[PDB]
Formats: sequence, structure tokens, C-alpha cells
Amino acid sequence: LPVMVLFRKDNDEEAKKVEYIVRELAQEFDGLIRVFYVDINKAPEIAKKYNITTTPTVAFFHNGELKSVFTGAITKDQLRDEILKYLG
Repeated sequence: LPVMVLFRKDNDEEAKKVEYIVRELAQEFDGLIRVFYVDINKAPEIAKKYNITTTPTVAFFHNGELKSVFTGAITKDQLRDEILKYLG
């Protein structure tokens, strides 16, 4: 399954909308993708590995490889279109 990972900071107002969007897509594509939520402060080594410095950031992985990274202003349509790409 393709994987979508939300990198988040705890007290972040814009991160709230992206977290809603990601959870919405997680349900919409349940069973077809896996979604993980990484707290930058609780897991700094993962954020460091993936060069995550701003939050919210959403990354996509497939076949154990990093495929794309979205930062800054993030929309549901952007994320959904990536999900569809890796589903075929």
C-alpha cells in the first residue's frame, strides 16, 4: 500500500486543517493506503531523516521509497491526486 505521513507539531493552528484533511482521506482510502502521524518533537530522528523543518508537512512513500513532499499551504485536492497516482 502507498503510505501518507503527516509530520505535525502539537500546538499549531494551520496544522489542524491539514490534520482534518489527512484523516478524511485516510477514511476515504482506508484499506488502499496507510497513514501515519509523526510528532516532530516526540520523534525528532524521523523528522531529521526526512529533512522536515516546517509543519504541517505531508510525505508520500511507495515501495519503501520517498515519492513526494508537500509543505506550506496544502489542499485536500493536492493530496488526493497524489494518492490516486500511487493507486494506479
